[PDB]
This record gives sequence, C-alpha cells and structure tokens, in this order.
Amino acid sequence: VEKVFFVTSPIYYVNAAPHIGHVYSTLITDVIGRYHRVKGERVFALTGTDEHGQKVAEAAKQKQVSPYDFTTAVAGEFKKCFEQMDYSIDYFIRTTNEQHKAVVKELWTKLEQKGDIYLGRYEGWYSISDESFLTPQNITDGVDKDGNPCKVSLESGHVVTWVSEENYMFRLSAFRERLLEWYHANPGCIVPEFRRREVIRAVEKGLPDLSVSRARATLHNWAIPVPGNPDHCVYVWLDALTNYLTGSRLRVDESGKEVSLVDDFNELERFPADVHVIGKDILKFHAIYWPAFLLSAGLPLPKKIVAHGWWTKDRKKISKSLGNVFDPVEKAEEFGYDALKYFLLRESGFSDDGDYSDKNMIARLNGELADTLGNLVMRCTSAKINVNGEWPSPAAYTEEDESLIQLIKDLPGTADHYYLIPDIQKAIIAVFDVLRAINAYVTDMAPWKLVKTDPERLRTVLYITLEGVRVTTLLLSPILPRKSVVIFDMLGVPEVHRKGIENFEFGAVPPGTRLGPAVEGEVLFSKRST
Ligand code: MET
Repeated sequence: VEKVFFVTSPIYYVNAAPHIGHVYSTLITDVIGRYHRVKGERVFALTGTDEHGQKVAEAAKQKQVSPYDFTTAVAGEFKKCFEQMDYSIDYFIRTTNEQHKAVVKELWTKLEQKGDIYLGRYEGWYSISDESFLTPQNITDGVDKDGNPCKVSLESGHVVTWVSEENYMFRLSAFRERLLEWYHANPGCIVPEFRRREVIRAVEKGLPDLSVSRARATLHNWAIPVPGNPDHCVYVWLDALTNYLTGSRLRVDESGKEVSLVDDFNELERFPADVHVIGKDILKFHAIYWPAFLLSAGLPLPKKIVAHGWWTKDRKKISKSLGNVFDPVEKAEEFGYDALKYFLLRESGFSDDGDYSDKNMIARLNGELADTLGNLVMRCTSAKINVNGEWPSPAAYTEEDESLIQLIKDLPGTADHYYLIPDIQKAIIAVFDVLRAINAYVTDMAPWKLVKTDPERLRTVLYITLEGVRVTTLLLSPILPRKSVVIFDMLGVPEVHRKGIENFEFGAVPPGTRLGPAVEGEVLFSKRST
C-alpha cells in the first residue's frame, strides 16, 4: 500500500501555556515526518490542541474570561511556540473547529448504529486533570490545594472526585478479545516493548464499559452535544481522539488553513496513522479505547503507537511553582535550535525519563556536535587539506579504506530500521558511531601531512571523508534540519542529492563537484565554556 505516511502528535490541553513535554512530543512527530520526506515519501504530520472539557473550561473560569477567548489565546501560544521551534508540521488542528465537530458526530452515530452505545451509569472516581476514569485500585490518599485530606490519582497525583451520573456508555468490555487478537497479530504496534506488555496485561484482566458522555452541566456546556440528546456532551477523550480521523480528512491550503472536509478518509489516503506519537501518560486512550472505537465503527487501525517518558531538570520535577523551569525556546536561543533538538533526541530513549542539565547539554554540544561532526566537516572542506576546493577522484582503496566505506554503505539500512521502529535515539547513535570512525580514519591518515607527501593518496582519503560526511549528514537531516543544509552548502552538494533513497548510496555525488564558498569566520557548532 502506497499512501501518505501519516504521523501525529497528541493534541494538547489548553489549560496552560505550552511547555517542554508538548515541544518534545511534537518534535518526535516532526522528526519522523521529516525522515520520511527525505526518503521521498508523501507525508502528513499533524499536531494541535484539545480545547473542550471540564479541565479546560475550569481553567478559563479561574482566569475569569470566556472559554472561546481563553482557548483561542492559549492555542495561539501553542502555534507561536511551534512556529518558533521550526518544525515542518503540515497542519495544526483545534477541537473547536466546526469540521471536527461534524466528524465527531458522524463517529458517535456510527458507534450508536453499530449497537455499541447504551444509556447507563458511571458511579466511580474521576480525575478532572487527566479527564480519566479510575478504579479504586488506582487512587490513594493525599492533600488538596488547601492542604486538606483528599483522594488523588496513583497515575498522576492529581485530585480525584467521585462522579455519579447517568451517561451514555461504550461497550468496551465487548472488545477485549479483538484487542488481544490485534496486539498479538501486530507485535510491533506498541513501542517500546514493555509498554506493549503493560497494555496486554491490562486488557487480559478484563475491561469495563466506558462512559462516553457526561451531563452538560458538569462540563459547563463546553463540549460537543451528543447527537439527538442535548442534555449530554460527548466525552472529551472521544472528541479528542477523533482529531486523528478529522485530520486525515481535511484539505489544507498553502498557508496551513483548512478549506474543506472530505466525506471519506480514502480520498486523502492518510488514514489510519502510521505512527501516533504519545507520552506514556495517555497510553490507555490510544492503545485500548481508540482501537476499540475504530473496530466498532469499522475503521482501520493505526500501525504504530510510540509512547515516550517524562523529562526532569537537574534530576528534579519541572514546575513554575517550584524553583525549576525549563524553557525550550530560551535554551534554543542560548545553545541553538538543532543542537537542543539533538540533545532532547539523543539524551533519552522512549523507555526512559530523560534529564536535562546545562552541564550535560554542553558536553554533548562540545563532544558530539562540535568535536565529532563540526571538526570533521571543517577538515574535509579546509583549504589547507582540500587545496582545490572540490570532491577529488579517488585512487585505489586499501583495506582500511574499504572497512570505512563498508560502514558508510551499511549505515542507511541500519538507520532506516531504527527510524521505522521508531527509536530515534538509536538512529542518532548509529550515525555518530560512523562519524567517530571517520574521525579515527582521518587521524590515522593525517591528510594534512599527505598534502606535501602523497597527493594521490590524499585524493582517496579526502573523497571517502567527504562522502562519509555527506551520508551521515543526510541521515541526521531530520534531527538537524537547518545545520544539515549549511553542511551540504559547504560541501557543495547539489539540491537533487539532498533527499531521496537514491542518495543513500555511497558515491552519489561525483568527483569534480565544487565545494561551496568559504566564509570569513564561519563555524558550524560554536563550543561553549564549562
Ligand atoms: C488524543 S490526544 C489528547 C491528549 C490530551 N489532551 C493531553 O494533553 O494529555
């Protein structure tokens, strides 16, 4: 099946300003999208905001403004933040959008016609802050914002409330067996593996039916009405997850505005998602509820859900109320955008709860970006080493030459696999393993000495080095989008050879290609003091 590769981020609640977790999640979405464009594939990358519900509506009452005005302002803050982060996201969706509402109503009606929705009751715990239903085994004792004793979530530590309401219920219990069939028939559909095992364990135990509406008063009427029943509003999560379907059905103009909603997802060839990027906090919604709603509605299921961990700064929680902030724009302005992106993507795998510190950020910038990559780019473009400012023609290869050539030839296949898991950390590590080898080759060959001593040999060493830099850079280009362009310019790589699987091949850029102009004081990654 050739289709549009469809990658998504979560849509974020707009109760508060955008912060590191949102930037991180959308970055991972963006990188995956960028990588597939570089392979020459059609790509649709989606992100946006989750704007209904009690959480958001009560956050707006606290600031004492209209919910329309509140959501519009905060959404604008998210949009501004993502523009500034310099992503290449194809569309930013808002659940307040009138076309999204239509899709939600259409899906609700499908589930109902299917016989999977009945009028019943939820009597149990609920976390407003997570918009999540919880069993008693998943709550514990704690203190509210006044220090009085209350109940809170084991998952998140937010205050839980007891809800007792007549609600429309989805027959999630009926989908246990099909969900298990699905997890087992597609054992790469949840990444990383231990989160996949977590989901299977939970569904093995059995599933209760799920409340998919609430009484309209409880929601302060800030939600989508249930079709045919004005007294109920649709569960914010059913509304929210539907953004993926909505997103798959929107024709978008050149300025990123939605101009049309198509009747059937097949028309745009995006649905279902090839990868849903999510944080571990919302696994159940994506890996249990979502596929159950799709099975009910007769819609195809996503190929992969990837769930990452949470960040800390200096081994402590990130918060404004506590004395520990982490502003990604400010850190990007301080250290550079591609560098900050590299760090967030290199420092932690999706299994781990990663940690930022200025110390570690600088060690990576200095060690990997500057000393390993930057150093190497300057050497092979240097007028002192590359006297003619060109890609030379190689003479015969020694076994050492070939050992390095083999590493460069094998790198794309290996990096490809890692990007497709996805495991962006391993992909980066694989590229830099090859960069380190190219450096050790250059040190071994000492091409500066060869300029006087063996210019024929220098041709070979210099050529292999240029091509190693080009290939490594091509594969890192989803990670370092701006800097890879600079590198390609310095190397003088023609535009055509900067994307496409054709240019994964060793030798795509011919000898005689001229290097780009050298600039007075340019340096690729500027080292920073410790
Ligand atoms: C369908 S993705 C919804 C995610 C939710 N708004 C959150 O911020 O956790």
